[PDB]
Amino acid sequence: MEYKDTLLMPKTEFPMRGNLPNREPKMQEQWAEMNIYEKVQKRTEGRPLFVLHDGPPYANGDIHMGHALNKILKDFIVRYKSMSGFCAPYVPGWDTHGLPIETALTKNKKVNRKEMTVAEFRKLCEQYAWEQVNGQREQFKRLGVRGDWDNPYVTLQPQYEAQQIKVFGDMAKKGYIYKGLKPVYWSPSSESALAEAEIEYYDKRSASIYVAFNVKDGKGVLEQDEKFIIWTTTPWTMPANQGIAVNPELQYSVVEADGAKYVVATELIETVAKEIEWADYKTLRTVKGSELERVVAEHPIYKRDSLVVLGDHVTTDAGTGCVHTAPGHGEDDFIVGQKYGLEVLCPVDSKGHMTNEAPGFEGLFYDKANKPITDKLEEEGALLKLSFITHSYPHDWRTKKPTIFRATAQWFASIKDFREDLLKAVEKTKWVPTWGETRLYNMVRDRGDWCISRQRAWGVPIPVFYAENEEPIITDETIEHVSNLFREHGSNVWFEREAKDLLPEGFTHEGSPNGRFTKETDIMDVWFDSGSSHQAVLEEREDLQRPADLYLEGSDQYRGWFNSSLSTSVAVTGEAPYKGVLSHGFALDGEGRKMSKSLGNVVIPEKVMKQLGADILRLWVASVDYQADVRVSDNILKQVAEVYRKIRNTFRFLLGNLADFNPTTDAVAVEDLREVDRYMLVKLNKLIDKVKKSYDSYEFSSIYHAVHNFCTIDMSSFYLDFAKDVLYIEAENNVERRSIQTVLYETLLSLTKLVSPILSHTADEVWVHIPNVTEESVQLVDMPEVQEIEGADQLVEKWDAFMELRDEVLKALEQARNEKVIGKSLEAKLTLYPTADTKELLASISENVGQLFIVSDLEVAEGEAPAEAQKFSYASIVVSKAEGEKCERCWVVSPTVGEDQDHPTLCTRCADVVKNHYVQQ
Ligand SMILES: CC[C@H](C)[C@H](N)C(=O)NS(=O)(=O)NC[C@H]1O[C@@H](n2cnc3c(N)ncnc32)[C@H](O)[C@@H]1O
Ligand SMILES: CC[C@H](C)[C@H](N)C(=O)NS(=O)(=O)NC[C@H]1O[C@@H](n2cnc3c(N)ncnc32)[C@H](O)[C@@H]1O
Ligand SMILES: [Cl-]
Ligand SMILES: [Cl-]
Ligand SMILES: [Cl-]
Ligand SMILES: [Cl-]
Ligand SMILES: [Li+]
Ligand code: NA
Ligand code: NA
Ligand code: NA
Ligand SMILES: [Zn+2]
Repeated sequence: MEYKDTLLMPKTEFPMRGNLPNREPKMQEQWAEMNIYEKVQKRTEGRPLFVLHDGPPYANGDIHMGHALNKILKDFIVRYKSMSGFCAPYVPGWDTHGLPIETALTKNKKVNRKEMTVAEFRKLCEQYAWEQVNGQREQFKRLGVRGDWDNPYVTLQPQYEAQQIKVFGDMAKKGYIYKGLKPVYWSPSSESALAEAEIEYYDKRSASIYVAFNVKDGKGVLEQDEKFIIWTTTPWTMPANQGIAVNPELQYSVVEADGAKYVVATELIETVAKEIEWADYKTLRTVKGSELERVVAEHPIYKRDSLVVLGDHVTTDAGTGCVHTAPGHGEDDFIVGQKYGLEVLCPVDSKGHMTNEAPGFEGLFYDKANKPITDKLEEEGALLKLSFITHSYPHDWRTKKPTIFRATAQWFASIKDFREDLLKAVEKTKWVPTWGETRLYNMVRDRGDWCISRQRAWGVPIPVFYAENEEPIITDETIEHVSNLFREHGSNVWFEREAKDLLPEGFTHEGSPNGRFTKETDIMDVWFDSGSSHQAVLEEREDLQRPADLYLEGSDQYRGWFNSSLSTSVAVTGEAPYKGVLSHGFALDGEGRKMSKSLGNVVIPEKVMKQLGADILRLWVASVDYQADVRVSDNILKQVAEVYRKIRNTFRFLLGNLADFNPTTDAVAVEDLREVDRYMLVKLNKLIDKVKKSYDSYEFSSIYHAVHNFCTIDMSSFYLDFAKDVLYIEAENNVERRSIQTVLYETLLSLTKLVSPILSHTADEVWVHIPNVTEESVQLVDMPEVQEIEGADQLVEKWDAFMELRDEVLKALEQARNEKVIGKSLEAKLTLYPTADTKELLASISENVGQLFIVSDLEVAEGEAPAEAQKFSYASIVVSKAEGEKCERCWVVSPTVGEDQDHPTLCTRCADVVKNHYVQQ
């Protein structure tokens, strides 16, 4: 009214309190209406392509915080490359087959796969799949992820299944596919084989056994009174024993007497004495391990022949130098068993129950038969000691129940035949973090052959036929026919036709003169479905190319997608399907614990999406070291939300006091700018260069703090703080405020473009309040390009010292605020006693120091009288009262108030501004 003369923040069109949860959905509505993904893709249609191939998440259910972190990090890279001279097509995907879907339906929906036909259960899996891919798609959109959502890929599509058969066929033609009876992981709960990617390790309690094997034929080395000692944590494997293993040359065993003579490795005498609790024991003689070859022993229960074998797998670290060898339940046992032609015995069926191969324990679950086995061992007297240990044990990745080794006929990919090319691909790939290279390298050099056959329904069947010779039929014509047949009708055609209707129209094989063929029923590993994505997506789709330039998935994918995709591509191409890998850790609670509902620490993405919003989560992703494990909690997100509050206030302030400025022609030249403004221009360009470099190096934590530092202290507390009382009081065409707001315009234009990859809900919201809008959204322009500023280094040194000195002056003002006598900064007059260095810097100031320090008046003298006021290390300061008339407009205490007859209550500055008009008003 009479006290105020406007000159406030006009543009409140950007609200202060951020109600993103109710505003962001409307923001996404306009993005979908304009089809912004197609716009940026069309704009960069001729630019070089940077492909970030999306790892297909499972459709097991709704998204968790880990899903969001994956997509948000992908969105950061794609958005930056879209507006940095690259074409960045991003198509989502979904891994649809496998146990993650069957187990979800079986447990949650209480359906029984054995109460319905295979076709019916597969149809139910297909229904639940599309339900989840639709639900996950909308949840990703709410987060604010840009991509080809209307045209994604799923693993159940016939085109994908057709190409996956081609991938399998190409490897088979190379000779990398074979079938054999080998021990592999078995899940009795799922009644199927498994691989390491389908295995989770948990601590499990197992019974430790020290058992004795009697000697029948010592071959002139041992008498019948000696007995071998065996340590085993798997009692159920005893009925399958066919031999005993000992190290031939490196380890020499001895005979120990504790009332009876036992055979044990020499280096384990003390360790075996404390376990069996021997009282008095004496060594008889020493025998080299190789001398014990072909010694015949007896089974403690069945008294069958057990052949002592030589192998390098037996170690001193075990409980005894002799190891029970069961070729049907162990990798190393199978290898040595085949070396000596030992029988392969697997008395355990697919459901984990003992079969007729174990006479005294038939029908028992393997874990439930451990106690009866020990009881029979103790009845025979061969049991020495029984104990219990807890150790990490493999478990099914879906049923969470333990797995066992079973020797069964399975399909394998011969990794050993091209392991060298796999190692070369890892060495030629760029890994971020760096340890990822050694992570996958060692996983390959120590990997065995990959079991790819699964005894389940929901998946892609293995395209192998069998003739009357029972010879597997794999050839390019059969592979081509089934691939085209799958492309038309899908994988369902395999489960609804006999073999002769799935073959070429006139195919005949030598092994079956009658033309009577049969088909395979096992399906492929779900990791093979995802590992064929590069051939079916990067190669088949025209919008993408192979190899992709980056893979971005979690740390668990080194066993999974990173490994399987490399295996299929190097088998076919010989080269890696990716030029680089970016790895992110897992999401944890505030105390570094797994987010499980059991702990009650789950941070639901939808929970944060509605309580806080999307850009808050986007900042949180950029606020953490994703490359390692990340910890999240509601309190942490509130801190991130508070940071967004400071960012939002700075943007509102920048938009507000910039309203009365049109930079179309009111642009102040760089030479005409204030040296104070020129320093901010240098700082802005340094910020642009650092942010763009950080995007290239993928260091988002640097961007998060750099922007936070640039706004909280550098701009809002130092530069905008001065402009809070200078911009609007002066004339609206004054070169001072016009030049300052050219800097504000440059910051607003550049910062809005910089933040666009990380935050877009607020970036486009600010982009609306831009005087010069040549593109509909901020995502349609490129990132700002750094521009050199003349005399930058000299001004950086000068004004960084000036910033330091101002902070000390503010500290002196805050000391006066502690006194609260003046209780004001602008009204206070200053008498300064600077150091020669400080005095030289003040002399170099060509601007008004009074307005910079937001003080009424400043005088400089070498009084050198400290009194009791203050003295900074570079200047002595006195905060004095001016005692003049206070202006009613600028609030500056100035003696000039009253000199103007028309405005006796205004100073000369305010009186001149009020009286004079530039051209109008
Ligand atoms: C199937 C029953 C559960 C696993 C039960 N918690 C249980 O067995 N708990 S335990 O503490 O006995 N676990 C010991 C492990 O060793 C086996 N075991 C237990 N008692 C004996 C025994 N007397 N002789 C041989 N093996 C035995 C169990 O199968 C379990 O894996
Ligand atoms: C590339 C994806 C694989 C082929 C597989 N479908 C898969 O892992 N599917 S998933 O849906 O379970 N996971 C997809 C991505 O999410 C990561 N992830 C899973 N759980 C978490 C977690 N708790 N914290 C952080 N990231 C996590 C996976 O590593 C993968 O990148
Ligand atoms: Cl089941
Ligand atoms: Cl063992
Ligand atoms: Cl048929
Ligand atoms: Cl058939
Ligand atoms: Li707070
Ligand atoms: Na049913
Ligand atoms: Na079969
Ligand atoms: Na089957
Ligand atoms: Zn005034």
